[PDB]
Amino acid sequence: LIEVEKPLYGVEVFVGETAHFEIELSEPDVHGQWKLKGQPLTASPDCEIIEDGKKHILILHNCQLGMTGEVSFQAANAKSAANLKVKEL
Repeated sequence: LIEVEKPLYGVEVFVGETAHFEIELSEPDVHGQWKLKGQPLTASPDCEIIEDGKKHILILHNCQLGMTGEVSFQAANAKSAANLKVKEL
């Protein structure tokens, strides 16, 4: 079973760069899935999820004015949730 010892972290970002949410589980060799307030989409339009089994890292390029929810991750039986807000000019 996993317990997630390090939760995510809320952070702002300017629509154009890339955000970064990290989270380490209690057991290595694991896989899950990231999403906005709670909607699993597909890395292609404005999302880039990457993982090597040793840790889980998130990367969101040019985020739009929306994305005003929380970055919640899901895996074996754990679930994190940081704050995500987009900023304009």
